[PDB]
Amino acid sequence: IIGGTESKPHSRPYMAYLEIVTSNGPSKFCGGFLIRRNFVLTAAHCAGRSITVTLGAHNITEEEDTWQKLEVIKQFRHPKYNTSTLHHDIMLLKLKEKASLTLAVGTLPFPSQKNFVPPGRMCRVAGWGRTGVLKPGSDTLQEVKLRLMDPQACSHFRDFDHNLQLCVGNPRKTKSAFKGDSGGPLLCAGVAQGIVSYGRSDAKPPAVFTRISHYRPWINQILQAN
Ligand SMILES: CN(C)C(=O)Cc1c(C(=O)O)n(Cc2cccc3ccccc23)c2ccc(F)cc12
Ligand SMILES: [Zn+2]
Repeated sequence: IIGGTESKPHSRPYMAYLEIVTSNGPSKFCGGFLIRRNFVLTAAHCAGRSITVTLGAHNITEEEDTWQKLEVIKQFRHPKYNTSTLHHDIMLLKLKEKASLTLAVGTLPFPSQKNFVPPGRMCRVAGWGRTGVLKPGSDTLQEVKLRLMDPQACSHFRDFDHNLQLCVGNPRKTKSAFKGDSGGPLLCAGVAQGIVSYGRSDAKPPAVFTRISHYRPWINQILQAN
């Protein structure tokens, strides 16, 4: 998160910290969010050979009683995810057991409504990602308020599509999701409407988020069958 604030500790109890293992490099990291006691939603580009989930964190360097370190038993990457275009950048993680409900750990289920969110409003995104181009990942959960932009603001991303994705962050400001924030939720009036997907290496906003409303049928299908 660039240009944001430290979150009040445990104030976003659905937030998930993901460690992603591959066979031929060290760990990579993403965010995510708990939508059922045994399901985390995140980005498809966060898939790996194996994933660990930590719920209940604020400072990810200091173990505390709120932590729940949970095993993932299966990854459900969107079947039409495209590594070239990055269309359909969405994935569900099924946890081996249901998480415990505590003050610091809780679900964020979707409301029944799945209305298309137009440009114009402010929304908030949280993550443990880098706080600038040359800066390491944050040890503490950070958050920032960002403007939903008209789709023409994201035209330079030649594979961006308005139907599939949100365009997030006023280009006149530095405020943005960035590397290490992948898979984290964008909340608009307390409702998850986006997932951090990608943007520019040089951090100039806007960035591209998966538009959750488009994927609600798929999410429902996976949850009901598993
Ligand atoms: C498992 N991970 C994490 C990786 O493989 C590295 C990775 C990241 C990242 O580091 O988070 N992001 C997000 C990202 C990248 C570049 C610039 C961005 C500017 C804004 C927002 C997000 C940005 C990816 C998007 C597509 C992809 F195929 C891979 C990645
Ligand atoms: Zn604590």
